[PDB]
Amino acid sequence: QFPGLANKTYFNFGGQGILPTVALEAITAMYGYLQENGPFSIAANQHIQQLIAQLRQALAETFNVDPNTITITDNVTTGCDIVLWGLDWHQGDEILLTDCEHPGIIAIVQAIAARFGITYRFFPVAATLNQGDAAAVLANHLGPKTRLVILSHLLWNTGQVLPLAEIMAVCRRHQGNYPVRVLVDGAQSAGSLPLDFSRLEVDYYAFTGHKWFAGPAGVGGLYIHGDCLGEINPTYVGWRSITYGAKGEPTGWAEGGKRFEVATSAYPQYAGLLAALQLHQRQGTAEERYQAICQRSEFLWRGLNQLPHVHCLATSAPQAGLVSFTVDSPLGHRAIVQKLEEQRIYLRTIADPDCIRACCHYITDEEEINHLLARLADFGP
Amino acid sequence: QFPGLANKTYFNFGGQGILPTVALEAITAMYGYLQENGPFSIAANQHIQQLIAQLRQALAETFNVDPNTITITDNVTTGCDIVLWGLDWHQGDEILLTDCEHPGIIAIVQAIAARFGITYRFFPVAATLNQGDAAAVLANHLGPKTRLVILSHLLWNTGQVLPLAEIMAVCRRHQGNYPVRVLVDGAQSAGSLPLDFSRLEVDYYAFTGHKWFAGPAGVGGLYIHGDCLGEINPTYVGWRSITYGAKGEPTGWAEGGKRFEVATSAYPQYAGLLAALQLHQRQGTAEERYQAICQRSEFLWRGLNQLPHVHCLATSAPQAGLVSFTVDSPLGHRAIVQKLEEQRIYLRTIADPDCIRACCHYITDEEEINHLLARLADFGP
Ligand SMILES: *Cc1c(COP(=O)(O)O)cnc(C)c1O
Ligand SMILES: *Cc1c(COP(=O)(O)O)cnc(C)c1O
Ligand SMILES: [K+]
Ligand SMILES: [K+]
Repeated sequence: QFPGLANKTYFNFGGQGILPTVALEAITAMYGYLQENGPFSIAANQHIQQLIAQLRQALAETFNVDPNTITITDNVTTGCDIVLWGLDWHQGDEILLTDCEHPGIIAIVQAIAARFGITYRFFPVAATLNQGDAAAVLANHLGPKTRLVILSHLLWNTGQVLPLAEIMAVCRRHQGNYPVRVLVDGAQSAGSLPLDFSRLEVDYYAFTGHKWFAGPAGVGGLYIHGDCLGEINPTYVGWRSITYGAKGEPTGWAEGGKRFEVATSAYPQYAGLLAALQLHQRQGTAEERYQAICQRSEFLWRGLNQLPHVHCLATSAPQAGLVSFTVDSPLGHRAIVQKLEEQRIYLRTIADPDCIRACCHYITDEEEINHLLARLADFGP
Repeated sequence: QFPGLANKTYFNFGGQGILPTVALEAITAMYGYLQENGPFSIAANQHIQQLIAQLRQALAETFNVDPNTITITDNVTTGCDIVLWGLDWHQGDEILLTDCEHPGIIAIVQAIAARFGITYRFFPVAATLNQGDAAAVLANHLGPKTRLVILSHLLWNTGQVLPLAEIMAVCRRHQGNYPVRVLVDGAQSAGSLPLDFSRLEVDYYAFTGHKWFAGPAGVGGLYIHGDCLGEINPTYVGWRSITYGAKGEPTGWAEGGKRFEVATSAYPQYAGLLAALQLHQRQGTAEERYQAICQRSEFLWRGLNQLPHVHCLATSAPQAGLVSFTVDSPLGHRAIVQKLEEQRIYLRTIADPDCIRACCHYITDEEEINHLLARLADFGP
């Protein structure tokens, strides 16, 4: 089902997932349906709306929530933009971010700091990979003017799974000027960690379909708890954001998460993500998949611990699919990732901390891991 | 080149254009390249950057401007959102829009009005299709606090091509608290009218690739004149919006239009738009295609004038590919458009004014028009 795995040794699922055949087929089929019936017509427009509804519903079931809490976007970042720009920011309001957030999210925060006179600071979580408590660290920085905390559930650089429940509790418990809310960047967590927003209390959770869920680049989504929807004012809007009157005039916002959806999107892509989501559900529960992922990452991590010139950032087994490490070599990590790609082995260079990252998915096998280990063994001081 | 045309009588290019074979081949080829070489890898990441540059350059050439003035988006609306959310609004600032604008664009204006305390007022252009002067109407509405004027170069409802150069002169001649700027919604104009932004002076021009350009749904763009770039602050941003520091940290805004590009997008669809753009240039110059479009629209317009129960809104030949008309019948335009679709004849119901719209492209032929005419003859009072 994942053709792309053959003839390469892929560990970059956290960059982009390998697109399954069923997903490509659905994308191709959707273009065919539009050619045959439209592309712009009563039949085609209806089919597109039915497809959007099917995808919204599939995402809702994925996280065990009502479809009205799901917004379809193009990527992780957009979800973050929706939440951040939607909040009614007042000068001096404060935003706390872990020191392991994505450059693009930081950039939104900076744009918002400059726009509403808000402030932001980082709390050190990187250092808690092997010790400490990121929740305790957060508390330590929580203030009276803190309004929003931004954190990645699974860190893209170190592979740490942040203690989300305790960080939420720490946040509820807090008594300040604002009820502290938490925007979660789920780029790495969604599709790898089992996520249930019924059993797990979340405020905002942005994710994408193109990484661990293995859908095509260009389709992602955003979860907003019903109790937080009101606080989020639509910002980028368009014809998909509203309801219409008798003369075709705007008459209010569309139902639930639809108000944050803009206008024409690559619909066939939606069918691709739908197919990819349905495939993963065909392969055991989220929990069984997560355990499969950890068994692969621990096997790789254990393998790396045995190589004399490789040093894993994690001193205990990885809590998810991300395994970061450094290599003792004059070459530098970029040259090593490049040479590895020369041999059709795909890993990623991490900018901070300066290291290399490997992603193991439930479709990764030991043979691919042993291959990586054999070629990594070639580097040294 | 446009397989979708056979076996239907399509007049809905203004809704979505028929996708040419070369575009579907480029889309498919891009998924294949990602499968073979990535999808996330040095080779794949470079191939995508090269693709984005090629598309940005082809758009730049289409409008005869420098690539730095072009932002790639997913649709017309996003271009309007970028400009509107980026201007430094102050309470009391006023926006004028024609009474023929898209409901989605009015929705952004109301959100801005609500967020920055600006005000908006409509000016009547719909009634200027056959008489009067849209620029003069705008002159009679310009005020002391007028900062921006929003208008569609080609009206999606009546098919009128507004006198843009004259409107620009009017705005530039006006003396008030602000240099009056103009945001053009080019959803119908781009890809049908020949547009040269070095000959035609323009401030902000939003467009999409999925209508007259015949690209796939999900890719569009925005033009911003070099002297206005400084006035548009980035709003929705992400990793594609910035320049980077030695440690992977954000250090500024990316060059030119890139500052308004966010994050992961439907890259194979970009190759699709690129191939469609190239196909049109191979058919003839923008001017030749425009003349062919008008030849078709006038032939259609003429035929409709001969039918006793059909009444074209335009009393002189259409200035572009859009031909709107009403039908004297107890059925109602929506029911008529549905009956036509049942016969695989594709038109669009217009909410205001209450009419039907047909779109003729350079690929439309006489047999299709005559067949449409044949079927409309059946409706009567
Ligand atoms: C991939 C990634 C993003 C960016 O994702 P897009 O889908 O391109 O927005 C954001 N954050 C983290 C932590 C990532 O790993
Ligand atoms: C079609 C259309 C739009 C909407 O285009 P999207 O690409 O879906 O944003 C906006 N304005 C006019 C005048 C249109 O005809
Ligand atoms: K080791
Ligand atoms: K007539």
